[PDB]
Amino acid sequence: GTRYAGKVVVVTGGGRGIGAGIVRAFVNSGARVVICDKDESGGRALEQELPGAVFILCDVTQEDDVKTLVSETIRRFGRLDCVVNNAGHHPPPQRPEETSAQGFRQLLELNLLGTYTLTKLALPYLRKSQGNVINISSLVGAIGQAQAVPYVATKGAVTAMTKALALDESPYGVRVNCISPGNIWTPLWEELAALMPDPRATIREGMLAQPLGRMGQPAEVGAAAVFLASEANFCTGIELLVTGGAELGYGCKPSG
Amino acid sequence: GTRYAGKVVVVTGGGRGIGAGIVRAFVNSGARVVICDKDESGGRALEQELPGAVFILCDVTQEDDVKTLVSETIRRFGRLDCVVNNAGHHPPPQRPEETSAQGFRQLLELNLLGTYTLTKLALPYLRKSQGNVINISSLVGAIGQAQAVPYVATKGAVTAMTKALALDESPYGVRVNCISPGNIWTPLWEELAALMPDPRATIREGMLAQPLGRMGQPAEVGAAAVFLASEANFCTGIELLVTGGAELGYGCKPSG
Amino acid sequence: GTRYAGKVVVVTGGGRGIGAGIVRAFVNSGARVVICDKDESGGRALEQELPGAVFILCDVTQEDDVKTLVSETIRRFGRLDCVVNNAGHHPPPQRPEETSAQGFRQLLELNLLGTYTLTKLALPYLRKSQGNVINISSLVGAIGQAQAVPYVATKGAVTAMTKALALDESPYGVRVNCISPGNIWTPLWEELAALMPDPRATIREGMLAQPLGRMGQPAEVGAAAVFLASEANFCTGIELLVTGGAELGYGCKPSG
Amino acid sequence: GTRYAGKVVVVTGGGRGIGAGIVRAFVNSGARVVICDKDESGGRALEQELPGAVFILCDVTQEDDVKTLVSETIRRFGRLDCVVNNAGHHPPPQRPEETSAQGFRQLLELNLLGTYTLTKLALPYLRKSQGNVINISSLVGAIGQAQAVPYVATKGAVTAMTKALALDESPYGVRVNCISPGNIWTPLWEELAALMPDPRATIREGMLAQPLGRMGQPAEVGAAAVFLASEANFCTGIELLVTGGAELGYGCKPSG
Ligand SMILES: NC(=O)c1ccc[n+]([C@@H]2O[C@H](COP(=O)([O-])OP(=O)(O)OC[C@H]3O[C@@H](n4cnc5c(N)ncnc54)[C@H](O)[C@@H]3O)[C@@H](O)[C@H]2O)c1
Ligand SMILES: NC(=O)c1ccc[n+]([C@@H]2O[C@H](COP(=O)([O-])OP(=O)(O)OC[C@H]3O[C@@H](n4cnc5c(N)ncnc54)[C@H](O)[C@@H]3O)[C@@H](O)[C@H]2O)c1
Ligand SMILES: NC(=O)c1ccc[n+]([C@@H]2O[C@H](COP(=O)([O-])OP(=O)(O)OC[C@H]3O[C@@H](n4cnc5c(N)ncnc54)[C@H](O)[C@@H]3O)[C@@H](O)[C@H]2O)c1
Ligand SMILES: NC(=O)c1ccc[n+]([C@@H]2O[C@H](COP(=O)([O-])OP(=O)(O)OC[C@H]3O[C@@H](n4cnc5c(N)ncnc54)[C@H](O)[C@@H]3O)[C@@H](O)[C@H]2O)c1
Ligand SMILES: Cc1cc(-c2cccc(C(=O)c3ccc(F)c(O)c3)n2)ccc1O
Ligand SMILES: Cc1cc(-c2cccc(C(=O)c3ccc(F)c(O)c3)n2)ccc1O
Ligand SMILES: Cc1cc(-c2cccc(C(=O)c3ccc(F)c(O)c3)n2)ccc1O
Ligand SMILES: Cc1cc(-c2cccc(C(=O)c3ccc(F)c(O)c3)n2)ccc1O
Ligand code: NA
Ligand code: NA
Ligand code: NA
Ligand code: NA
Repeated sequence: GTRYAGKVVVVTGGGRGIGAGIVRAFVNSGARVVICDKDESGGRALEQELPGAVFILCDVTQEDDVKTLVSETIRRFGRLDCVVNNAGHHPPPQRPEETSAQGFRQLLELNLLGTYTLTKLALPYLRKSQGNVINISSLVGAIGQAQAVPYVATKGAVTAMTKALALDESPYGVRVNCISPGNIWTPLWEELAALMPDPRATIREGMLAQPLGRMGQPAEVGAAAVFLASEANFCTGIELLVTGGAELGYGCKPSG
Repeated sequence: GTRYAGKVVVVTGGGRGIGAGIVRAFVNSGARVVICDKDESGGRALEQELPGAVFILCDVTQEDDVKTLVSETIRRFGRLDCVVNNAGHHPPPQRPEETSAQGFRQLLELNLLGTYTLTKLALPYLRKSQGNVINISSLVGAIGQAQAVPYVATKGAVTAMTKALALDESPYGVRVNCISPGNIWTPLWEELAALMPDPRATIREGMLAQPLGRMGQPAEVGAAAVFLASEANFCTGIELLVTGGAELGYGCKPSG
Repeated sequence: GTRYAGKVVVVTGGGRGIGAGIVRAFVNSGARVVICDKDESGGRALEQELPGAVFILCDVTQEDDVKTLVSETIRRFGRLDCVVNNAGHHPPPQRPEETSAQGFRQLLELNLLGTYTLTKLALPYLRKSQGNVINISSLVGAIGQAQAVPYVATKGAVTAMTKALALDESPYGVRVNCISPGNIWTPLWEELAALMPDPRATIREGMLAQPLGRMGQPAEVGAAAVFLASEANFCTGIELLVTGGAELGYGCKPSG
Repeated sequence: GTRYAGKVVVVTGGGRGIGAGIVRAFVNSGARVVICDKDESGGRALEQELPGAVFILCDVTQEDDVKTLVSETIRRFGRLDCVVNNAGHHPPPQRPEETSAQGFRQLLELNLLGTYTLTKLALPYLRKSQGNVINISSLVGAIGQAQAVPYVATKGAVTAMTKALALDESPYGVRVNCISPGNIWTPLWEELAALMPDPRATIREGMLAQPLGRMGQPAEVGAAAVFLASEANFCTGIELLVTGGAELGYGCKPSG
């Protein structure tokens, strides 16, 4: 591919799921990709699979891991053009009274501060390349979700942070955007469904939450990411919905 | 009541449903209310019922009716403080290929231009009173609805128009806001449900579209309207959602 | 290009400005493009310029023009995959009291019903191709604009209509999305600025309304359109903002 | 007043600014109000001033303070109907590279987790009263702000959390809403302006960010809060904008 040839991209949580779909999309567009992940299994195999992708073990909640991620990226490839903050986690459904402040803080540490930390360490290099930041948020940050108060809050923060940072970095020509996926079929979706009383039914309800009648694919998030990086030069601070239309119209969720 | 004492309010489509609930709320707040409606039956009885409400027959799609509505309001009460553009219609569910351009134009004539015309004729008097405009839009203008392309489009236009007019009239201290109700139990809802194969089931689905598990009441829209008129002095161009939370979260509406 | 090879695209108002930028983007992606415009000058030259683009004279407010546009497209190219409803107009700045209902109706005829009519005539063919609709709306439909009540209202309607139609056509795999550009430097922008007391200053204010410090280009809208057509297969009913961040943060627009 | 007579309201950060305006509004509506604040000076004087208001020293970042706030409220007044999470802080303008993860965590501790903690401890009592939660967020959570990445992120989280909790508590008839104020003239605004090179100019720019040409007042936020508590019985999960129209239209913030 030539759409993003000669560019260098870091993707966190790139070892599986949406992150791996994003990794593949950027490789297909001609970019060199650093795969960052806290687990080795998926990311290491993906490095072997994809010419132009390399794997760096890095836990985004550990600032020294992230500092080394950036320095190794520059040392090995000489520039940095795009950072995709995809690493994140959705806890199992929890009622509000079943949540804790410390569990909330830990989820904020991954979903929000890890995104914050990599972005901050990368920005000096992005400014030199007039690169861009892509945060992976969630539709539920905008519309809410049941039994997920901490998760929804972290994603509301990421989407808002994307806009604030877009304002700050616009004078330097660094664009900052986010993608808000809806139901994307990933290993995380599969794992969460398996915890449920009826996994197959939970999966069917998840497919039917979209007017398109299916869940999305990691490759479709990946294509949205490559668009924001390579072709959306007048887009900054936007929230790109990749949701199959889940937010549209009425659904199941006289005046007394 | 004293919240809006000494003020004069015009409510279109005030003879039944949401409009009548709005009429009652303003009367309860101490205002004098002109009830405008194209049908006499509901509005005339409401005038007899409510001290401080009077009924003026007026079809908002007829500019001469609307001109007389405003002039009679000033002649009889000496001022005009608030205009509530509530008159509107929801056609029966229609597939896109079952719609027509001329049916679309007629619906725009009622839901949009009738609101436009009364607002324009009222604004010279609202400027003198530092009054305000309240348009009744719909949640489906913001999130869409199935089998209602013309209706949804008219309400998208009303909500947008509310913001444009708010900008234009802010130098004169005239506020312009809208209410976007979701499912409100009114004679219109009842009539539309009766057209359906299973009316009782359509009504149950309508109640369940809200997390609160019920439809809203005209009185609840009325309270929102009295708030915008009497107490929201720093609110202009807002869309006040009165929807029971229908827009929140996933509902019924693997990656292949 | 190969991103949209073998596909057939109709672009209305394709003779200049954003429409011509969209035409060029689809030609660059390998598509055959029918340029529709009410004026011959730009579109005819563009047909001569671009192999794979042809010009069909068509006023989208004339249903017989639009019927012939679709039938000629099928007759000459054998399929139809994407319709881009770009034709539209922004009147000069007008205060609300300077507007008329009939001027409002005429603007609705172009900006809204022309989009409605082509979409309706095209949908049987889009369903056969699992094609898609792209409406060009405006950021001011979502946030309002001063001295543009009719224009803002037409664009609020287009954005809302996009969501309603997305719901209706999702069972058939036809996606329906819109692009909301902000300030894009086009012949229309230039013409409107020339009417102003100080054109150069109006143009400078227009550049500064964006955090990126410039207006957008038609080519950038074109790239967004090609993305929605060719790569956003899980996107339907979305509003893709192409605005340079104009909607972000505070600007120029103690408590007494 | 009688609008909220016999009800018991807790307002955090109630000692000055928006919180004190909210306290006064609920007292004026007939409610008994517990003023919570980490500083004694404002809240203690307000207790002496207002019959029906009492002051409880409580730092919302200290879970034992908050536990005692709730238990003392029940012990002294026998019920709890409304919690207004107003306590929060806006740091001085900081460039992204001038922020720290630990400063971010501390701001999240106040603006987000303090709101989370009081809400969680209050909900068993709100469920018994079918009471409601009102979170004070900010417009900049939705539209972003320059030099305020941590602040904007905390408010994006609060707004999103409001919707998630609304979903969770709707089965119990507990409504959860938020107010997003724009520029409100408070001691915090005054203090931040005084740090600036030109305070008077910063204040003038702040007034002009609104189409209404002024900042808002705490009393106007207070009226919005009393509406959500006492009269918005079909509103849950909404974001009530109290911004003077700052989010509307273009402002200061050719295609190259
Ligand atoms: N799957 C969906 O439906 C969905 C929807 C909306 C948003 N999202 C978001 O998309 C992102 C990816 O989700 P997914 O479904 O692909 O998840 P996933 O669990 O399948 O994969 C996430 C990857 O990130 C890695 N990761 C987790 N914590 C990490 C850390 N501390 N440091 C580095 N890597 C770490 C994991 O090891 C894994 O490889 C998340 O931010 C999630 O919130 C997912
Ligand atoms: N009912 C809902 O669930 C719902 C939801 C969202 C928005 N709305 C909007 O609320 C408004 C009122 O709806 P409703 O359900 O109360 O409807 P309704 O049919 O019960 O009452 C509407 C009233 O307006 C009058 N009216 C209609 N056309 C008129 C005209 N040309 N001139 C003057 N009066 C006219 C009718 O005679 C009637 O009295 C409409 O704008 C509607 O789109 C309704
Ligand atoms: N320029 C901007 O800043 C801007 C911003 C947001 C949205 N938009 C929208 O983008 C679209 C294009 O705007 P532009 O600035 O390129 O305008 P433009 O005036 O430069 O070009 C519009 C083209 O459409 C054609 N057209 C007009 N009426 C037509 C009709 N009845 N039938 C067929 N063709 C017709 C014109 O002849 C012209 O070739 C419009 O819908 C406009 O509202 C523009
Ligand atoms: N002023 C504005 O323009 C503005 C705009 C939007 C949102 N807001 C929000 O409104 C709220 C109030 O802002 P304000 O301008 O009135 O601020 P303020 O500084 O004038 O008053 C805030 C009050 O909260 C108290 N407080 C702070 N930390 C506390 C803690 N840990 N525990 C208990 N009380 C604590 C302070 O002592 C003070 O009395 C905040 O959440 C703020 O983010 C303000
Ligand atoms: C019944 C319920 C289900 C989930 C759930 C189940 C599987 C996967 C996910 C998930 O990872 C997800 C799904 C949609 C999103 F927009 C998103 O950001 C993440 N969630 C969560 C909460 C629930 O109350
Ligand atoms: C199955 C279906 C139902 C309706 C329907 C049925 C009864 C009443 C209404 C209605 O008057 C309404 C309902 C909600 C709104 F936000 C609104 O502005 C109006 N609508 C419409 C379309 C449908 O595809
Ligand atoms: C001072 C003022 C200016 C304009 C104006 C001037 C030049 C071009 C345009 C325009 O065509 C446009 C600009 C932005 C949009 F989002 C859009 O859909 C169209 N508008 C309009 C109104 C005004 O009160
Ligand atoms: C030049 C600049 C100014 C501020 C600033 C100055 C005074 C007060 C505030 C404030 O407390 C505030 C203002 C608006 C809000 F919507 C809000 O939630 C809080 N802010 C902040 C950042 C800046 O880059
Ligand atoms: Na490799
Ligand atoms: Na009477
Ligand atoms: Na050609
Ligand atoms: Na007292």
